[PDB]
This record gives sequence, C-alpha cells and structure tokens, in this order.
Amino acid sequence: IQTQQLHAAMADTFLEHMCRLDIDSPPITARNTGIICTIGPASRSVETLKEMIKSGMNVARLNFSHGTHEYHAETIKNVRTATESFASDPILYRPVAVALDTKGPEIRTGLIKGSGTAEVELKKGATLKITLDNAYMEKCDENILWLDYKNICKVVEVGSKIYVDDGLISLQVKQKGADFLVTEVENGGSLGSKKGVNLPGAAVDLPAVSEKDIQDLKFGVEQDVDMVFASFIRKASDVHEVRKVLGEKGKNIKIISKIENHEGVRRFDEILEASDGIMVARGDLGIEIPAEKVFLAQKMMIGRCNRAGKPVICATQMLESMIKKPRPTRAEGSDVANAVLDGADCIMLSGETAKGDYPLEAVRMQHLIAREAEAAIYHLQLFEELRRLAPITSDPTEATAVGAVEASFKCCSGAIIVLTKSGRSAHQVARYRPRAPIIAVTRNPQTARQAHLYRGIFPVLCKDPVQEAWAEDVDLRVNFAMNVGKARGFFKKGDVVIVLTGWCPGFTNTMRVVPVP
Amino acid sequence: QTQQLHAAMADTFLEHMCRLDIDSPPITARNTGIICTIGPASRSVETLKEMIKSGMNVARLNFSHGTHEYHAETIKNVRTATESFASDPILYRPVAVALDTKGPEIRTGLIKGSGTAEVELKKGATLKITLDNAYMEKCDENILWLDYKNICKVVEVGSKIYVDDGLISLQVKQKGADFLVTEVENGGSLGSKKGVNLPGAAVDLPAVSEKDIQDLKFGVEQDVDMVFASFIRKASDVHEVRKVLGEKGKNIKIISKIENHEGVRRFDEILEASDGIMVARGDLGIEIPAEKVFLAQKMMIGRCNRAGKPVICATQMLESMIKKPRPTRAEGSDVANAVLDGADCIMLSGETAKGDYPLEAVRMQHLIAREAEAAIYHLQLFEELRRLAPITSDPTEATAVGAVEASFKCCSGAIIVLTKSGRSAHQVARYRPRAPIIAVTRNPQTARQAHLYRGIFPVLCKDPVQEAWAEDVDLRVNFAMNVGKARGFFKKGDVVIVLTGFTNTMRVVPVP
Amino acid sequence: QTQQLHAAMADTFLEHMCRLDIDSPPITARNTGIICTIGPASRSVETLKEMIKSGMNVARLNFSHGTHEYHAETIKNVRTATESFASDPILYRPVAVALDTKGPEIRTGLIGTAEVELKKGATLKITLDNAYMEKCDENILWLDYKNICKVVEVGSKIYVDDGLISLQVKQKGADFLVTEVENGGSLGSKKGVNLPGAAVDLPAVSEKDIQDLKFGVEQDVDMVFASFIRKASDVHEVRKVLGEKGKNIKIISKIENHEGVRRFDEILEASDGIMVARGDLGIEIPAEKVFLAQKMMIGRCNRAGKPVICATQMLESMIKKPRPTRAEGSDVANAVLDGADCIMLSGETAKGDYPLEAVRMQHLIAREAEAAIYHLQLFEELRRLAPITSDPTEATAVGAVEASFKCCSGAIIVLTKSGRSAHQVARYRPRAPIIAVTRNPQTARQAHLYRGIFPVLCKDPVQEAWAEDVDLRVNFAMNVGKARGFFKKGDVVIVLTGWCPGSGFTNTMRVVPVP
Amino acid sequence: QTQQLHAAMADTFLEHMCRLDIDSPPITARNTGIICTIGPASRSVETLKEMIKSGMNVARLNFSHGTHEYHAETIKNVRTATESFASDPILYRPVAVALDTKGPEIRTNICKVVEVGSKIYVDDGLISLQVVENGGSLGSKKGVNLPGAAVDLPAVSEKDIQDLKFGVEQDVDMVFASFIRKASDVHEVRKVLGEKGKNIKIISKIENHEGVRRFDEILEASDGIMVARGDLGIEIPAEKVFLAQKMMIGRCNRAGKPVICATQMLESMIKKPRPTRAEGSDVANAVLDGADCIMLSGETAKGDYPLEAVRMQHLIAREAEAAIYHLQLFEELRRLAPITSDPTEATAVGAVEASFKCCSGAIIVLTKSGRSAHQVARYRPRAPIIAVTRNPQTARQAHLYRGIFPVLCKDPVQEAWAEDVDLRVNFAMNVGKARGFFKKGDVVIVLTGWCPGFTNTMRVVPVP
Ligand SMILES: O=C([O-])C(=O)[O-]
Ligand SMILES: O=C([O-])C(=O)[O-]
Ligand SMILES: O=C([O-])C(=O)[O-]
Ligand SMILES: [Mg+2]
Ligand SMILES: [Mg+2]
Repeated sequence: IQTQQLHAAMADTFLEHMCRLDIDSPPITARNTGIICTIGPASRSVETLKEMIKSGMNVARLNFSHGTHEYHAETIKNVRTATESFASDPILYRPVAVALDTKGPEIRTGLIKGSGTAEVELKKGATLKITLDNAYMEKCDENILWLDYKNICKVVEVGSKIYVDDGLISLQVKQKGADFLVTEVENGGSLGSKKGVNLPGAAVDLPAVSEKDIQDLKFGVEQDVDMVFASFIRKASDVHEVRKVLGEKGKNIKIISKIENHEGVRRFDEILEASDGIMVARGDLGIEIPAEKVFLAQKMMIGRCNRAGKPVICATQMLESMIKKPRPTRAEGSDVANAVLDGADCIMLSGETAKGDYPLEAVRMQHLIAREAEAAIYHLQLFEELRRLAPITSDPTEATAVGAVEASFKCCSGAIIVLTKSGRSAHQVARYRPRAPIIAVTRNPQTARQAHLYRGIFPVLCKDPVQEAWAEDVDLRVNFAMNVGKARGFFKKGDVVIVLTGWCPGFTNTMRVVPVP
Repeated sequence: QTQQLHAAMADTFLEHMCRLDIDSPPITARNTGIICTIGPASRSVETLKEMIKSGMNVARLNFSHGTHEYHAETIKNVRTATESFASDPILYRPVAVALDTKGPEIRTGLIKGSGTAEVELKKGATLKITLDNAYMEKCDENILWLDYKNICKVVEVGSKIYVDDGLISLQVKQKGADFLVTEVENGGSLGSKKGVNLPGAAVDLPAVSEKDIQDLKFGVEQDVDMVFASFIRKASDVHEVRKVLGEKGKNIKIISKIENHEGVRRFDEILEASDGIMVARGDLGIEIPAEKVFLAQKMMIGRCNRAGKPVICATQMLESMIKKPRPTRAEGSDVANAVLDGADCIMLSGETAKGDYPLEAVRMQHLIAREAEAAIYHLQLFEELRRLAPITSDPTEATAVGAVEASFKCCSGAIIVLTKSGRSAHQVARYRPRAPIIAVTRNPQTARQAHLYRGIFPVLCKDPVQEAWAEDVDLRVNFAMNVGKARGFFKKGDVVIVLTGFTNTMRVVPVP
Repeated sequence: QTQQLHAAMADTFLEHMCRLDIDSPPITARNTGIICTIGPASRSVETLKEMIKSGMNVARLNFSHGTHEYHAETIKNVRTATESFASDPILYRPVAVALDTKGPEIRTGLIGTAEVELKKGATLKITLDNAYMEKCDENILWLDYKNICKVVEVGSKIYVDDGLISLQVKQKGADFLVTEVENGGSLGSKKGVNLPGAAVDLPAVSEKDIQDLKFGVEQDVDMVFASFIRKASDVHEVRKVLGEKGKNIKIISKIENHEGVRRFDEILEASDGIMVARGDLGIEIPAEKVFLAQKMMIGRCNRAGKPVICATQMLESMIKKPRPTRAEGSDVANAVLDGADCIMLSGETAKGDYPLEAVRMQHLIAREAEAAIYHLQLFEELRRLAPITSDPTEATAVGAVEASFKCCSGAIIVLTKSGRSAHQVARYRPRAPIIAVTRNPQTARQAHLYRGIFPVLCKDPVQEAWAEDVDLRVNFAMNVGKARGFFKKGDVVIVLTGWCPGSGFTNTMRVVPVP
Repeated sequence: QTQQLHAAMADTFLEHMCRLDIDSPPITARNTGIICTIGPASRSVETLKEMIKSGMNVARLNFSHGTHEYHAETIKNVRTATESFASDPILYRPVAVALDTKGPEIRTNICKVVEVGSKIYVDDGLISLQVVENGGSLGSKKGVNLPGAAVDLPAVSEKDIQDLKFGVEQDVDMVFASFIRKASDVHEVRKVLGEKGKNIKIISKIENHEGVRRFDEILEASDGIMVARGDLGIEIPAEKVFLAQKMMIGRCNRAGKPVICATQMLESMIKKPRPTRAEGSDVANAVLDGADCIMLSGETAKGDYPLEAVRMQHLIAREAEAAIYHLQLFEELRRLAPITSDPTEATAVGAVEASFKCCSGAIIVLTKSGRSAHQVARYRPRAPIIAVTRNPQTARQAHLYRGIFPVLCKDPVQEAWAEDVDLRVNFAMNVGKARGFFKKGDVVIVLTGWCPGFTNTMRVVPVP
C-alpha cells in the first residue's frame, strides 16, 4: 500500500479522491499544521511544558483575560526554560513561540461565594438579578450576578438575550433599571466565577483596545513575545490601534486578528489586509452568530486567508471533551481533520491544555489527526487553484517559491529547504501548500518562533558563527538542514530535496534539486 | 443573495469557500434526513409528536437493550404520534421505523451489589477478567465477568482491552484459559453491561446470533421499514440478515453498519450486497485509531455517493447536547462536514434516547444540515457525478439526469416525482440536486423508506386511483403543488420540474 | 466504436486529441449547414438539383453583381430544383435563400477582358475624373469612391484585387492620389478596393442596397447577409428597410473590417447572426490576425446562442482542381471545431469548374470534424456559462441535451412553430442531430443557420385532437430518421413537445424507443 | 494588453476564444521553428541570407530530385550564407540541415498488387485513374500513389543507403525518412547511419495508413515525427487528414518528441504574394495543435515569393503562439507526465511554472547536448527558451523543439565554473536584448548546473 494517500492524490476527481482514502495508508512523519496551546494551571510547570513540546506544541498562548503580569512573566520564564532545555542539540531543538492573547472588550461575571473554583446551581425558569453594584463582585449566587460592564442597562432591552460562560447559560431580560436587570433563567446549570458574557443583539460600546490592553501589550513588547492574538477586533482601525501600541520596539511582532462577532466577519477583508494573520475564535463567534452558521465563517475566513497567503488559526472546543476524558469524541476528531482540510495553518487548544486533566493527550491527538488530514489533502486541485488565483507579479522570490513547490510535487521531494533571514521566503513557499515539509534555516530566533504560524514550515535555528566565505556560510545552513531532516526522519541519504537560497549576499532567488547527503 | 448562490457560481472551490456568506439565508426545505434513537427521554407519544415537528424522519430502536415488549410499545407510540398528523395529507410527514440489531457484541457482567452499583478502576491496578458465571452478577475492582466465552483464544499478552466506549483501557499481562489478569491503563467509573472491544483480535462471534434472529423476525412482524445490521464484516454477513428477513421481509432495507477494520477492508462487497451503509463511528473509533475515522467516513460516503446507495454518518455528532442545550463548535462543524461529505442521513444516539435536550438536538441537526446543503459546491459535484456515472441506455436514467440538469438551469422550487417503489425518486437523488424532491406515492412503505435518500421529501397520497391515467397523474401532481406551497418550498409563479410516466416524461411547469 | 466515442471519453483535451482515429467512421448525419454561392457554374435547375443531393442547404445570392432579373431567375431555379423532391416529405430537404448585400463597396474602372501589368515600384495615379472611368491603364486608375482623398492619408495602403495588388499613398492631390506599386500583378476591370486604416464614408445601406433589400422581401428570401456592418446602427438600418413585411427575415451581419471586430458585441446583440467574412477581413486587418477574429467571433456567437458562418476561400483551390489542398481541408475541419454553425463556399460553387465536388468535400470534412468535437468540455462550459433563467423552454432544452449525452440518443426530435425551441437545443451543441418538425416553411428553411438542426416540413393537415397531431408529427420525425439512417428501431431518442394544446411553450421531454 | 494575456486568464476555453484580441500585439520571439525546402528559387547565397533573415531555421534537401553534386553544393551555399552572420555571436542564428529521403517512391511489380477497379493517382493526387477519372496536365516523372495496395518496395533502397551515407559525410543534423510504415523500418535507417551518424536525428515521415496505424512503434523508435500531409492526403481520404494530424501532434506532445506539420501550408504562395484565408488558418491551427515546426516545400523551393512565404509563417506562428490556452495546456501536460524523481525534470517544470508566475522574458538554459533545453520545451512555456551551448550540432538540432532559440557560444571555457556560467548567461542576455525579447529590468529564468553533471539550478534574475 502506498503512503501519504498517494493513490488518492492521483485521482482525477474530488469524488474519486474521497473513494480512495485509505486508513491503512500511513502518513509521513512530518506534521505541517502548527499546534497552539493555551498555558494554565494544568500546563504551567517546566515539567509539563517539556513533554508538551515533545508532544508537538509549537506556540504557547497566554490568555490575558486572567492572571496578573507577574503570573504571565513566570509562565514565559517557564516556557523559555523548558524550550531552552533542548538547546544543547541544535539539530533536535524545536523553537517555541510565545503569544499574547488580549482580554479585549470582554464582559465577565464576579466571584461566586468568594472562590474562583466555587459554583452554584441554577434552575430553569428561575429569576436572577444582574447588578452593577460593586458590593456583590464576590457575592454572586443563584439570585444575584455582578457584571463588570457598567453600560449594560443602556445597550440591552427588555426581552434581550444574555448568555453566560460559553453560551451554556441563557437569560432573557424581563425587567430593566438604572443599575440592575431582572432576568429569567432558561437554561440552568452550574454558574462559576468570572465567566464570559455575550450580548448578541446588542452593540457593545467597549473600547477595542482598552487601557488594560495597552498596558498588557506594552508588557508583551518588554517580554519579547512573538505574536499578539488581539481579541474582539471588528474593523481595520482596531488592528491599527494594536500596531501603534506595539510601536517601533515591536514592529516585528505579528498581529493575529481574532474574529469573534458578526461585524468582524462583515469587515473581514479590510481586517485581513491590515493584519498579519487571522484567528477563527469560534467560542465567542458561536454565541454572537447562530451556531449553525459558524462553519460558514470558518471556511470563508480560511479560504480568504489562503488566497491572501496569510496564516489563519482555527480555535476553541476542537477537543473539548478531552478536558475531562482521555479520548476525544468522533465529532472532535472530525473537526480537527476538517480544519486541516479547510486549509488552516494552525489548530488551537484552550482548556484541553490550560485546565484539563489530559493536556498531553490533547496535544498528541491533535498531532495525529493533523498528520492524517494533511495526507488526505487533494493537492492536485489545491495547488492549481492556488496558482490560478495568484496575482501575476515580477517579484523574483515569489516565482522561486512557486517554482520550488511545483518541483517538489514533480519529484515527490522529501523537504523544501529554505534559507531565510526574516521568514518571508519560507512564508511564500507555504502559501502554495507543498506536501513536503519546509525546513526553514535561520539565525534570527524571532523568525524561527514566528515561522510556526504558517502551515508546513519547520523552523531550525542555526547557532553556528557566520563564515567569511558566503558560499561556505550557505553550505553550512543547507548541511544543517540536511542533518535535521535525517535526524527527524523527514528524508534519508539518496532522497531528493529542494533547496532555496540566494545567489549573491537580498532575496531568495536560487532553486536547487539536490540529493540528500 | 440566498442559498449561497453567489458561492455556487464560483469557478473554483477556493473561491466557493471565500464566498460563503453567513448572511445568505438557506431555503426552507432541508434535504438531509435525521435519524433519531428512541429511548426513555423521547419514548412518550407527546414527546414523539414534538420529535416529528422538530424534524425527525426515522425512528431508531437499539435492540442491544430492552425487551420485545419494550420496543413494541415504542413502535406503537411512534405510529400514534406519526398518525396524529394523518388527518391532513398535505402536512403529514411519513416516519420510518428502523431496527438496530445487537450483533456480535461483548458486554461485561453486573457489578456486585445494586443494579446501579458502579466501581472505580484506578490507573496502575490489576483486574482479572473471568468467564466463571459465578461473578456474572458479582463484578468489582478485582474481578470482572464477560459474555465472550472465546476471549482466551484470540487475545494474547500485550493486547489492549477496551470497556465503556474505550473510556476504560486494559492491558493483559498474563493470560490463561480461565483467568486474564490485566493492567488498568486509563480507568474510571466502571458500570454494568458495558460494551467491550478487542481491536487487535479476530472475534469469531456469529454475525447473526440466536438473539439476532428472533429480533429480526420480530421486526418483520412489527412491519419495520429498515434494519441496521451491526458489525457487518463481509458480504456473507449481509446475506445472512437477508436470509433471516426472508420472503416476508424482502422489502425491508438492510443498512450495513461498518464498525471494524474488516468491514472497512471489505467495504466494496458489503456495499454491493446491502441497501445502504452506516458509518458507525462509535465502535469504529475504538476498533481503528481515532485519528483515522474521518478517512473511513469520507471514503464510505464517497463510495456510497458513487454507487447511489444511502449512507448514514452516526454517533456523537452532537454528544455534548446530552447534558447541555447547545453543542460545541466541533459538533456543529461535525454535522456540517458530514452533510458536505455527501451523507444521505445524520443520526442522534443518546442526544435523543437519554439526553436532557432531545428536541434541541433534532432542531440543531435540522438547522446545520439545511445550512450545509446550501454551501455544497453543486457545480463540481454534478460534473463529477455525471462524468463518473456508468454509461447506460436506460431511458429512466436519462430522464432523471435531465430533470436535475433542468432544475439547475432554472433554479426550480422542487422536482416532483411520481413513483410507486421509489426507484424514480432515488434515481434523481443520486445526482444530488439543490432543489427538493417531492416524491408522491401511494405506497406507505415507499414513503417511509424514501427518507434514506438525500433531498427526497416523501408525501403520501391516499386518493383512490382514477380510471383515466392522465386524470390520476394530474391529481398526484396537484397534490405535490399544494404540499410545496403549504410547506413554503415554492410559490405561485415559481417553476418546478415534474417527473411522470417506466418514468420517461419530464416537464417544466409554473406553479399554479 | 464509431463517431470518435473513445476520444470523446477522454478526461483531458490532450488525450482526446491522442485518441482521434481515422478508422473510426462518423455517423450519417452532418450537423454543419452548407451555404453555396450560386453563379454561372451552378444556376441551372439540373446542377442545382445535384447541389441539394450533395449537401447544399442555403443558396447565397451575391448582389455585388447581377441585376434583379438575373437573381430572380436564380431563385426560380433554386425553388424548381428544391421542389423537385417535394413529392416525399420524408426525404424532402428544405433549401434556404440568402441575399448577400452589395454594401459600401469600392470598385475600380474599366481597362473587353483587357488586363494591365502593374510593376513593383512604379507610379500609379488614382483619379476621380469620370472621364477616365472607361480609360483605366497602367498609369491612371479611376475609382467610384468620390471621397477617398478625404479619408486616406500619406503612407496609407490601398489594395485593388482581393488584396492581390498593393499600393502605398505617396502624395495627396487636390482630387487625386499619387501611389507607388508595392505588389504588382494583373489588373482587371471593376475590381474591389480596400482601405484598411481609413474611416470609409460610404452609407451603410445605400440606395441600391435599399432596393436590393426590398427585392429580398418581395422574393420571400429567408435571410440577408449584410455586408460591411460596422456598428449596431447599421443593423437597425437594415432592419428598418426590411420593415414589417420582412420582420421574420434573419439579418446576418458580415464582419469584414476592423471597426466591425472592435464593435462586435453591439453588432451581435442587434443581429440575428454573424458571418466571418474572411475575404475583405483578411485585407482590412493583417492576414495573420484573421484566425484570432474568426475564433473570437465564433466563440462569442456560441456563447450568445446565435448562428455564425465561416466563409471565403475555404476550398479556394477547388475552383480549378478536383481536390482541395491540405490547408483547405484543415481549415474546414477547424471551422467546425471552432464552433461554426455553417460553412460557406463562394466561388468554388458560383464559377469554379468543380462545384459539386466542393459541396461533397465540405459535407465530408464537416461530418468528420463533428465527431472529433470534445463534447465533454464544450457542454460543461456552455452549461457553466449559461445565464440562469426561469424560462421553461430553456430548462427543457438543456435537459434534453443532457439526456441525449447520458443515453447516446440517436436524435433529439423537437416540434416547433417558429424554430425557437429547436434553436434553444442547438445552442448547447448536442452530438445527436436535432430533427425539427414544423408546418412553417420559413422556419424550416431558416433552421439551416443553426448547427445540428435537421428541418423537416410536415404537409399533413392539422388534426382535430391535439394529441393525434403531436403523435403525427413525432412519427413523421421517426420515419425521417429511419429513412436517413439516423437511427433504427430500438434506438433511443428524445422528444420535445408541449403539454396542452395552446400552452405556448415547449415543456415536455420524453425518452422513447424508436418505432 | 499584449501576448493575449487577457485571454490567457480565462477560466474556460470558450471564454479564452471570446477574449482573442486582434489588437493585442504578440511578443517579438517566435517559438515555432520554420523548415524550408531549398530549390531553384532559394539556392543562391544571396537569397539564402535573406531567407535566414526572414526566419528560416532548418534547410530541407529533398533527395527525390537532383544528384549528390547538386545537394552537396546546396549545403555549401547554406553554410556560406549561415556563416556570413558568424562575425557577431549575438546576432548569429544557427541553421540546421535536413535530408529528406526519396524512399519507396513510384514515379511515371505494379501489375501484381492492383486489381480491376483499383485507383491510381498521379502528380499531387491531381490525376485520377481506374484500372481516366480526373484528367489534367501530366508532367514527367511525377509521383504516383496506390492507396488500397500494399506496395512491396524496400523501406530503405540502395539509393537511400547511398543517400544516407552521403548525409553522414556532409554532417547533416537530421534525416526526414519518407514513407515510414513500421518500427523495423526506422531501425533500418539507424543501421545505415551506423556509429558515424549516431547523433543524427531521424524524423520519421508518416505518409500512409500503416504509418498511422503503427504510429506508436514509430514514435518510440524515432527521434521525431513529420505529418507529411501530401502523400497522406492521397493514401487516406482528404477529409481524414486533420484527424491524423491532431492525433500525431498530440501523441508527440505527450511523448515529448518533436513533430513537424508539413506540405501545402501556404501552397497558393507559390504564385501569389499573399496566402489564402484557409492557408493562414492552417498554419495558425497547426501551431495551436502543438506542432514544434511548420514546413514549406514548394513555397520556398520553386515558388515566386519564397521570402514572403517565410515571413508569413513567422507572422502567423507568432500570432498563434499567443493564442495558445497555456492555462489548460500546462496543467494537462503536468497531470499526464509520468511521475519521476529526476532532478532535471523537476528543475525544468519548476522553471516553466516560475516563468508563468512572473511572465518571464525568457528561459535561459545552459546545456551541452540540448537535453535540459528539450525538457523545458516539453512543458511548453510561453517565454522563449534561449539555449546557450558550445556544441554547434546541438545548436542546429535545437530548432526541432518549440520555443528553443539556440545561441552558439564561442568564448573559451573559464577556469572557475561560476565565471563560465556568468559568461554564458550574460551572452544570453545580450542576445535577448539585441533581438527585442526583453530589456534591462525585465525578469528571466536561468537554468544551470550546481557543480562543475545534471542541470539542477534555477535562478530568477533581473536583466542587467
Ligand atoms: O477568544 C477565543 O479564543 C474564543 O472566543 O474562542
Ligand atoms: O464579402 C465577403 O463575403 C468576404 O469579404 O468574405
Ligand atoms: O513527402 C512529403 O513531405 C509529403 O508527402 O508531404
Ligand atoms: Mg483573551
Ligand atoms: Mg456582397
């Protein structure tokens, strides 16, 4: 039996491509889809972080909706300690990126009985009074809930719907007031502490980048984070507000815009052009818009991101049951596989790794599903379509990238080795979605960390000193990439690989089809 | 724009995705059938009436549990709620009845103590699986009885044993002809009569057991519309089910359930022998690695679409809705991608049998499937189905593919097909048109069995046969006109396709 | 297998080419209409009879020459030869009459069959003095375009005999032109003249054209080939001249210059059809660009569902020889493969020595080319590019063609009054021949403009029961296909009819076995 | 826009036709080679010089007429005219020499192969006979065709053996083998050429039904194919020739072997200064079919306007090359290409893909034998392939492939391979600039090796 679903790859129709998908055809060793994991109490120790990197974590996500600046600074220190514990072997060292997820214009409840882990049961048809009196921030119960959004009574109306936690608890405003709302519980359950609140039909007037967000962003600039997941972005000027706060010191920090509402979907095109990447944050999105329409927004945003060549992240509840169970549901396995088939550069875990009981199992399961799904990609149709929709340009590097991907398909290349300084040449290869893994050799540690945003880029950080002869320096990094693929099992001596370098000390314009040793 | 028609005109699948519009409302008609498992939560006539209104098309009865007395009351309640809408044939919705056989299953004994007595299995503990029937009703943390008497002949040291949907995992360390000491790998609250899986073993249990025979015969007496045959491994298994149904139940459809590696490997011969396929991801996710299930699902749905047989994607599609009133983002995506794969039917098993939100589950499947039907890249699917269609001289196939083509060119409100056995309407559903298929029939069984096919909206006509054949056809056609008008599928001045008669007449007619 | 069905099953156009089999015989039916120019070599009733037997469907009358009496006799002979087969409606082939306009032509003077040798590099003076009209020589030349000096410039090119003689304008006199011969040759009398880069100021419809068009309305012509159409307003002038009496006369606009190509879209919308008139076009634009205009116009006509004619010099060597050249054989096949509804002969039939051999050769090539069409790709593209509409006939038509591919129908039988339902089927280009049954003799004749339509004229009286009248005409189409070899009983065909007497639209499709 | 780039972006072939623009000017480079038959009208050194200036790439010598001294002289005039431009290596265009064999010809055991009622055709099918049907003017020593008969004449006669060895001694670049009917016939030609002429390309001419029926054996055994429509149009029905032409051109494109469309492409230009509309369509459609080369045989040997015929083919081929639906053609050639791990094929297809992405002005290929240039032309790029070589034979033989513009580098080999590469690459830059293919600032694709022997390096560089 052939491997990597190569029999399905030869199908002349997408229907026959489906008919040839073989569970007995093993995939390749390399996994092209990046894995972003949210760090929390269940994954903050250096010990867990080490195994998580070994399990397939590429980006550590820090959710600034919780915790103080000292809490996150320790998380960053632990991430770097666990990551650098493998730095002794540059061939096996896997770079790990650090991502700052902003709180954003969030609405959160108060503390229930005074404990963040405490909870209180709610019943259907019961009455719960929402208050803005700060005398009940930590005195929330089954009858009084405190909110942090002071202007709620001016944006919701009688008969409006209010959702708590992840849309699980629903409330309808029956009575209004100056600083209180009397709502009826429809969908009862356990109400916890500091849970998220959504007002779908309302136009929340909270700042896209609040003062806390500005302070949190400056903290990220000082901690040398690699990217920013900016929450509740609904327009391009919001993306710009984040970039100005990052200022000159953080020019190279990637801004990933999170689409979590209808306006963000409506204004997606202007948002995508202004951002470095997009996150389909299905948690809030699944509450702001009807649940049955979320898959339309996901496939649309991933499609437009592939067309523009910018990274897109599918996130939230991909393996939600693994928070309490060691194995996912069949729906969860399909969701991860379908996200990769959609064309998502990265898949995310947020809860399965931050607080769940099986954080390692969740990361390995994502690694396994993404690997199987990448082989099931209909590369024949995907590559030609990406070719037909690519604007014609006289940029020599873009021609080198598409020429490398085409050559990698013709000879079934073991890898595409790209020597890059900023990552751009490597990104231009990933935009055409080659089957072969992209080994991006760089001396810049930031671009090595940021390379995980693009599908298929395996960044390797060269710590060897710069040779005086440029041809020797190039040959060093290529040989460095050769040893990485050999040691990681991507290729072996005698296999064929594509090598992307420059010809003279500017941009990658040289393409070589070389044997491995 | 509506029906995602701006995306439907894209010349590339990538642009078809880019044009998916959450503000583009779908049509009223919902093409994908919804099969619901009946249990304590949805067994009552009053709840069953709401189930039909919520969008339920097929009632599924899991014979792995319950007596014949229990299921006969379920079937009695299903027909009572269904026939309570029979006073209006325009609005009457036919509901099929499906029997899910137990099959070659492996289940644990009753834990010691109460019937609800559960035990706890801790990771790093030992457990001795036994056949001694003395512990059949005396299971605990140390001993555990199984109903598979040949387990010691197919398993060896180092193999894995799964209990309770693979949530509990065991590793056998020392094997004997009577005892099997094992090491708990995961662990959890272990209950009674829980299913057991042996992935690396070749279980030699009968495909159609003694209990399966009496259940199948019982299904024939209860006039069931279809049978779901569990753990079908080879085409010879399908023939055994057909043999039991015999002459009395020759018209009952056999939907083979693929649940193991052997069934996937022999899917071609199983599909040829069966009337349909159920991708039963529950056991399949335990018999083969979980990360490979989506390959088997997309393979089986594709091959069934290629063969024109109905395929069902099942199990845990909206699992979190058992306890919660809203699904997860992965579950909403799982339903949509199942419909985008090409699945004729989607199923609920626990979300409707024992869950706290059975009507919400059905309602959610209705919303996602209708939304996913409009997002189907009909342009590429039709071309590929035509190209890959086996060449025939059958006049009925040329008429069927002509009606679907004509339904695209004019974006018809529906395709009205007059049929007795349903084969005419099935030949239209094979090419997967966007417009709904209003299949008018007088055969009650045909109207119930029609739910297995995508897009077929069956309507039962109880009018007597007129002497003049042209008089009778015009009545059935007008009965379909009033149905599509009442259900909001089309309106006066809209254009629909009519298929009459072998079926050889195709008409484009404005709605009166 | 036959009709290149192995090449038709190819999944790529390259493999479709690789499977083209010279040993795969085509079907009996020929879908491309053949238009033949009548002249001294083909005007007799006897010769016209053999032309119909050889495959002639439309008779073209070139009104650049001949008087109204000469042409009236031609039509009488055409109708005499055509009606000589009227005794058997099963084998009767309708024949159309087409009037080719004189148009804004420029013609030289008179030099008694006298010929003058023009030498390269010599000086040739073009004058407008009507005193040199009958005295044309190697030194002085007279034209009938009295406004030539105001539209041509110094350095412009002038062509004098179907592009054979080339001239370059060196000086611009008060009422004359001083040119330099570039491509010399034998200069005759009253030869056509082309001014490529100039904006000719001649009326689109001249006084002679008005009378010749009125003559066409009175002689009951089926179509008009309107010469040198350059804009939509020209087509309207032709439509207004035809008036109410000739409202149903199809106007085929002839594209013969750059402006006609540049403004093609406005011309096509206003016309009933298009002719790629490559004679003048090959002189007004560079010859190497003509195939670009030909394939563009044929493509846009296929997209709009309007008839297109490829014309001029398709078998030019057959004027003097009994066999065509390899370039001529390829040209006809490529015109059919491009998507042309009709192919034309103009000279190979009017004055050549082998008029019948030219008609049979077009019939043979068109039949072979029709089988080599990549119907798989063509139908898919025509399907994807077809505007979505709620017209019941359009849905029925595309459904019939789809069904004919699914079952390899032997034919598509269409019952039509005006021809529209048959035209709507032909626009999707089915492989099977379309048998259009009609009682209207004009729609039977005009149907030859559309590819694949085999018109048959039913002379039986209208039955009182509509179902009997439908069954009569359908059975008539069955006997026609049987006698002509389109199918044998047991074959499958598609039948397009109405549903009620007086529905007003073709809405019923039946896949029936052949009687 | 230019080069029919608006029509190139169409998503369907029908829309590609609808967008063909007579006002969209083509590029300067002409990719289709032009083969001209030399005769009394084109043998002078003066005329041959103008013939090269008009666009002639291959000189064809028809050994059906003339003695060895006539043909030996003709080669001398061709080489004299060709080398008259050798003083400037940037403007020198190599010219190939082709030997067209007489073959098993019949000209005015016949009684043992025909029967009563059989057809006999004389001249170019102009006179018909039944054992007179189509009368006419009969000349001396005219060709005769027996369509339904199985002629038992030797595939390679004694005259052919002596004529083929004569080609080996005159250093011809290729042989046009007439009336090839089987693979064993092609092998007979290779044996006569022997070891001394192993590198002489054999182009098999398909002129009868058996040749079409046995086409697959002939393509595998030959270096190239000629659709010789003259004899083919008499042996098989005239209306069926376009089927054989499109079949043979397709199978050659699939196999990556050169194919020549020949005979009567501009036949009326023997006596007239302008072609017919059918002739213009024939040349353009042959290029659209995928023909590597187009031929003239009579329009250049004896006609009154040999130069005008060469320029007209040059103009039509350039116009037709822009009208090719490259989008579908490249995708189909890619999907139908056997999967291989050969770095040169991966390098070649990557260069063609990159040339489409940046609309490159040229694809510069540094090659010794021509293989790397041939592998690029098989994927049919829109951009011209400038093949830089030091081998003079491969420069002449490169004209058989569509799009290859050969340039002969006479500069000495530099010691550092990087300097030799930079020398030859800049040589290609000066050639394309001097010919108007590109200008400074344009982008081109450069194909070289990586070490001082497979071509594996591709560079996307601006024109200096
Ligand atoms: O913020 C998020 O990640 C979300 O809403 O899922
Ligand atoms: O006048 C014409 O018909 C032409 O130019 O072909
Ligand atoms: O001999 C030839 O070249 C021909 O017949 O075309
Ligand atoms: Mg956050
Ligand atoms: Mg005229």
